[PDB]
Amino acid sequence: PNNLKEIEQEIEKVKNEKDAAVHAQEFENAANLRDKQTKLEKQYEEAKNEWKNAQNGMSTSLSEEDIAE
Amino acid sequence: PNNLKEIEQEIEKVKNEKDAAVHAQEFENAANLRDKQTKLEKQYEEAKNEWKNAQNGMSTSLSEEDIAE
Repeated sequence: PNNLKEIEQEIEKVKNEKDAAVHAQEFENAANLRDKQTKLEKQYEEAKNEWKNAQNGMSTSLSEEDIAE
Repeated sequence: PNNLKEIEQEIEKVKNEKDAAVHAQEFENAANLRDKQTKLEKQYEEAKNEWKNAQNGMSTSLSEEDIAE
């Protein structure tokens, strides 16, 4: 429910920018992009873990409204 | 005459080190390698430009010793 797509897009754009800057002979700006990508990946992993942990707390039982729908 | 090779051999090591560092996810050390490569290329170009002037200035007279040899 719109939790991980936004983080995935931020990783994708940073990866594309780093790939574009590699061929441009821009080594000074690549370290910041690499650090930002690593931080984004760590945050994405933490968000995925905390999202999948919260689902096990409750049970997705079936009520009479779902069958009627 | 130990003037062109001594500088040409210094380019391959720097290029290989930069290529290895790029694939090693180490973008912090690449700036120094790029700067050193640029400085070495400038020095090599200046040496190559100044080396041919002496050869062009002199005349390659064909002596009779070469025919005998």
